Order: sequence, then C-alpha cells, then structure tokens
Amino acid sequence: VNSFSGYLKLTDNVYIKNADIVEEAKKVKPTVVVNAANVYLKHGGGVAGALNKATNNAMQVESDDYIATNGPLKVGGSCVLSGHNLAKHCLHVVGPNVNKGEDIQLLKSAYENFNQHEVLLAPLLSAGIFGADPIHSLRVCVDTVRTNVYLAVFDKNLYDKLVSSFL
Ligand SMILES: c1nc(N2CCCC3(CC3)C2)c2cc[nH]c2n1
Repeated sequence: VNSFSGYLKLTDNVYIKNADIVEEAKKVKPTVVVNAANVYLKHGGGVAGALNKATNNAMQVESDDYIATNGPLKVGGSCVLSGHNLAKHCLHVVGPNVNKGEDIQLLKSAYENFNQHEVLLAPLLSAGIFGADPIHSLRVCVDTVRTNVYLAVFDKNLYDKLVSSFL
C-alpha cells in the first residue's frame, strides 16, 4: 500500500492523475520525483522550472555543482540528486527534445532509467516544451517501465485525451 491518491490505474504498474507534479510531490513526499531535465540541468521552464522554483532554486544550485564536477548528462540518461523539500530523491531524466531535433527512439532509453526505482512520481517525458506527442510518451512509458509509476499530467484537458485514447 502507498500514499498516492486519486489515480486511475492504466496497467498492473502504471497509474495516472490530473495533477501538477510539484503539488503532488509536496503532499506525498515520494521517495523519488522525476524531473524532465536537459543535459545541462538548466531548470528554466516546463516541469523542471516549476520543480526548481518550488525548491527556492536549491535544485539549480545543487545541479550546477553536479555539472561542474561531472559534465553534461546524455540524452536518454539520468542522475539521482536530492529531492529537497519535494521528495527524498529527484531522478533527473533527459528525454529527447524534438524542438532540438533529438531522436525520439531515445525516449525508450530515457524511460528505462525509471526501472532502477521501485516507485516514482513522474511527468510524461519529452512533453510540453520538448515537443513530443504525449500519447506516444504514455505508450512508451507503459511498454518500458516495469516498476510502479504514478504519472502527473499538468492539464485537465490533455489528461482526458490520454485516458480516452489509451489502448
Ligand atoms: C506535470 N507535468 C507537467 N508538464 C507540462 C506540460 C506538458 C506535460 C505533458 C503534461 C508535462 C508539468 C508542468 C508543470 N508542472 C507539471 N506537472
């Protein structure tokens, strides 16, 4: 049994809700919240900008030290950093950004990072400002992630389309 409330069950392991990932994080304090990161961990906008704002920029300060030591992530890759006031840990995952011309086949590699964590609160990778079709992102999620994932979708409108169209 876990804390997550109000989710629709899509499969054995994937759940979905109309929620902003941050408010949900603040309420649940999950072990892992996933960030929709870029390779530079520059949390300017989208989910990343919202998560970082909710940490009062502490996520960005920590991320800048990570990059100064380790250099950029790979597209499709991830790192585990603090969850600050939102979660125990933040899994920063880099989905391909279609608005930079990155290969959408890297979306499966991105979701494979979730399998290293038994339970996660996450957004749909590569959606919003990364330009991918969220219906496609949900399909790759369901077909890739085997651990228990609670997806938060940032719009009542879109949420309803993902559910209605789910096979
Ligand atoms: C969950 N998902 C979010 N995304 C923003 C737009 C598109 C998206 C697919 C649903 C991802 C955000 C943004 C801020 N807070 C969020 N929580």
